[PDB]
Amino acid sequence: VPNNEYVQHFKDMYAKIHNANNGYFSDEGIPYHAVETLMVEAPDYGHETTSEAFSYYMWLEAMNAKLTGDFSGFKKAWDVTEKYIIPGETDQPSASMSNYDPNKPATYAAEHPDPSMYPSQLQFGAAVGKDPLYNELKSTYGTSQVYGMHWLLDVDNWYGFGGATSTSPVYINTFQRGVQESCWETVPQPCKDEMKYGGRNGFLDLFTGDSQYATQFKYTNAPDADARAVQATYYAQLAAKEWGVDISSYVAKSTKMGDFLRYSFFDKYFRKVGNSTQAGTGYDSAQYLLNWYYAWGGGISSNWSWRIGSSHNHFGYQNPMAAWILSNTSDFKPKSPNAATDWNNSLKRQIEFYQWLQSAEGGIAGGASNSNGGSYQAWPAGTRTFYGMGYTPHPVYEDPGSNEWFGMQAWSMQRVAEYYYSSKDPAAKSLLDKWAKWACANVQFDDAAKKFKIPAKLVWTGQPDTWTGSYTGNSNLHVKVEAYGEDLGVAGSLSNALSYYAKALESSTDAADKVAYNTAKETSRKILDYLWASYQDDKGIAVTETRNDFKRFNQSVYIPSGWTGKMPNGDVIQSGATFLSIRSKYKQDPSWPNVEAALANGTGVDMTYHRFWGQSDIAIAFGTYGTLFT
Ligand SMILES: OC[C@H]1O[C@@H](O[C@H]2[C@H](O)[C@@H](O)[C@@H](O)O[C@@H]2CO)[C@H](O)[C@@H](O)[C@@H]1O
Ligand SMILES: OC[C@H]1O[C@@H](O[C@H]2[C@H](O)[C@@H](O)[C@H](O)O[C@@H]2CO)[C@H](O)[C@@H](O)[C@@H]1O
Ligand SMILES: OC[C@H]1O[C@@H](O[C@H]2[C@H](O)[C@@H](O)[C@H](O)O[C@@H]2CO)[C@H](O)[C@@H](O)[C@@H]1O
Ligand SMILES: [Ca+2]
Ligand SMILES: [Ca+2]
Repeated sequence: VPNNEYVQHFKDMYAKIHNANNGYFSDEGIPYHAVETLMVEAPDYGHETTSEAFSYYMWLEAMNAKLTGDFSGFKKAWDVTEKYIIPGETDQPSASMSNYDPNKPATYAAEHPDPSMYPSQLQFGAAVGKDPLYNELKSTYGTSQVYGMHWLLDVDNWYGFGGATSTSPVYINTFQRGVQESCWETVPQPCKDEMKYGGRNGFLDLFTGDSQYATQFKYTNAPDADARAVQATYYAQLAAKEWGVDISSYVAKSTKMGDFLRYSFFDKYFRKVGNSTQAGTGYDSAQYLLNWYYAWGGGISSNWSWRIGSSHNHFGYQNPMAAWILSNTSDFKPKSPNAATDWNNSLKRQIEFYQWLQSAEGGIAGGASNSNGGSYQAWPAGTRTFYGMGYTPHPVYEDPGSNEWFGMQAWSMQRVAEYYYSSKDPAAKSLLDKWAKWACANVQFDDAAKKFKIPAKLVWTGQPDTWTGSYTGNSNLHVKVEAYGEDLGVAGSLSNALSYYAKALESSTDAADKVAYNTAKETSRKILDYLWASYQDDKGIAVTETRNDFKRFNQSVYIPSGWTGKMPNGDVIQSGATFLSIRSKYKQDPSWPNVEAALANGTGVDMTYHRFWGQSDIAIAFGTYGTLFT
């Protein structure tokens, strides 16, 4: 096993993350989104957590097993995942799941350009296609229940949906009201709406319009997280083979999760791809990318259920490494007969998607949708397309734009790089060559200070050429870096990507590849060296960030006229609500006085955060460099 300073940096970070003093984990052994509680950005409280965090926990532990031969931590990560974030029997009652109708997967409702247009009316007469996965999955696993992670967990019952005296985890959701509903504009709701909290119909009639409402459950996948779980488990299995350890039952968990993850291939209402006013008859509604979500729900008081995909796709979610694992390794072939073939088709489609979205400069553009406006509107003449899906610079969300964050670049291209290293697929080479040149040109080193900045915010203009099968250079698609910053988690991910890219180039004898190898490897190493030299603190590796967006604690929340309800703690929900007015426990937070002062004299809020995923990306980047370059 490698024994160098980068391996040691991993072990030191690993020890920090697991030290009880540092507060990364709950009583249940669940990693929080961040150590710090006052935190709003996708989760809206720091001690919520995400399926993303669980997948990073798996990945962190896989790297530890690789370096130490100890797999106990990895097994633990999967055990807590299955117990707490994959809905169980009381969460998705089998009698409802078994009453699914794959010929009528769900009832159509439009998405809308503003939260004020919700609830959206259920349209029982509108077309919905056939679900071609259900019967195969049911036959394979002997149940109709779904084995996938729900995306958001209230780890210590901060919202109180679990009752006034519990700190056990509660499945919750936030985002419901379309493209303009930012994290500041949601109304948090329990995934199991038993109408005990909220209004007359619980929270249900904020979101969907119907003539009556019954108690029900709803879960929503984050496909990028479930794919990362597969990626992590493959790394653990490589380690298991090296160390002579059997983790086959954990491999089986990941492959089952990857089997259900095929729902992320499908249009929201199983509409034909590129002919989206029409109901699909099966795989003609397969987009074959990792979409923004699949979701499923059903009755509590009576037995019924539904499933949806998503028509929207973001490059930042894709994971060719996961797709390759599930389609081209024997260990991770899923049990459903068609799963490996489906994943092989997704692998090819994903790599095409990255190429299609690659800007003139090299950054990857947003994505594509099968549902213009989220209501299957006609595409404007001249719309640029990918297998019939229209280009979208900012998939799903525009407050802020979902492709403004540079982190998607690092996260997603890390997977392409690891995939290229593993498969040496020539279709990934020019894509990575071009992306890496752009990324490295935008890392700003201060060598005297041993510090750096990387892009924070990206601005997009133009559009790609319609995909005809090969990259065009996309001369009219552009990215500009609008701001630079010190997001250390993203920097860790970027190092990881550059490490795999360089290692993949190591066998090249081409002179230009050798130059690129040196540049990528040195850039990766310097990021790691400067992280270690200059950014360590007691809990991990971190730096202050200014959150000007925290002015939105007083953000108005849309509530329909005449609608009234209450949060579990009694906060009144009615027109005139704000982010803070329905989350009054924020004023009990130890960081609140600082926030309230800041709002008082019009400043951004300075915070130093230890995000679990960020600390994990940094640790894993150390371990990656230390293992690839011995
Ligand atoms: O939604 C994507 C991820 O966002 C992460 O938060 C980002 C945020 O989007 C940026 O605007 C900026 O503030 O940096 C944050 C930290 O990198 C969030 O932590 C992740 O959980 C999301 O997947
Ligand atoms: O209410 C019964 C009716 O619900 C439909 O499911 C809705 C669900 O009510 C709503 O809360 C959720 O957000 O969307 C789904 C979309 O289907 C279901 O499709 C019907 O079969 C069911 O009878
Ligand atoms: O708005 C579409 C869809 O969003 C779902 O939440 C997403 C969230 O937008 C994303 O930031 C996070 O990483 O993943 C979750 C789960 O996919 C929301 O749960 C859906 O109800 C909503 O329709
Ligand atoms: Ca708890
Ligand atoms: Ca908004």
